[PDB]
Amino acid sequence: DNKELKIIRKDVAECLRTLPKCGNQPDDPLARVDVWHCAMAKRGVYDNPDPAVIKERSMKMCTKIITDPANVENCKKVASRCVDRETQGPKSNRQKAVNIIGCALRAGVAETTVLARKK
Amino acid sequence: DNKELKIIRKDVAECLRTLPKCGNQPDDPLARVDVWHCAMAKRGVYDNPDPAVIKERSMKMCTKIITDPANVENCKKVASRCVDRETQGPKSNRQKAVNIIGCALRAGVAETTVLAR
Ligand SMILES: CCCCCCC
Ligand SMILES: CCCCCCC
Repeated sequence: DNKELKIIRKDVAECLRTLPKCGNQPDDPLARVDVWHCAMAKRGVYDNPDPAVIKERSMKMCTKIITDPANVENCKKVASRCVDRETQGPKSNRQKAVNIIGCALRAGVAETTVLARKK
Repeated sequence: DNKELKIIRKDVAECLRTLPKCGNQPDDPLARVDVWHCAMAKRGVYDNPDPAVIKERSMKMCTKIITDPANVENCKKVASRCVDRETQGPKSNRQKAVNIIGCALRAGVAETTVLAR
């Protein structure tokens, strides 16, 4: 929705600012795992560590930051897959969240978002 | 090929080791821009900053780390687009290289590689 994209953009900009500058990072914030995770964290996607809930909320987010229905479904399919894989094991909840984001970024979901197709 | 892939895997592992541990990074090295850039740098892809040369070498790399012909072509199309866009402007050559990698990662190319899978 046009209300939530305004909000997410403001959150990306703020994450860009507060996140530590570290070596070898792309200038494009939407190419950065730490920015996406930071942004999604603020939208509450990871406020509850239950994998089923993270999955619900991620799929909801796909609808939203993407308009094309085909790409919306691809995002949902990928969110499900990434949550299933990356919430297994003994890593911390915060690191699992970061890994989920990395999995989605690697899969190409970021490219299909309105944030990327309106820079 | 299998020989090139053996070499790249060894380069990824070594980049994983030598690269600074920075906050909020995925455990998956193939999800990391700094690892990919580090790996591709070692294969000489950015050994000459001429955009035309970076493009030729990137497209060549697509054929080595991807087997599906359809995905090979997509990688090539994306490499071309990223080099064209991210080598413009006054940023340093090294940073332009990193930005190229970030552009390809964002586009999904990493997912289609044999290393990933
Ligand atoms: C999969 C739900 C949003 C992911 C953000 C793309 C990096
Ligand atoms: C410059 C080489 C393109 C392949 C990078 C994959 C992320």
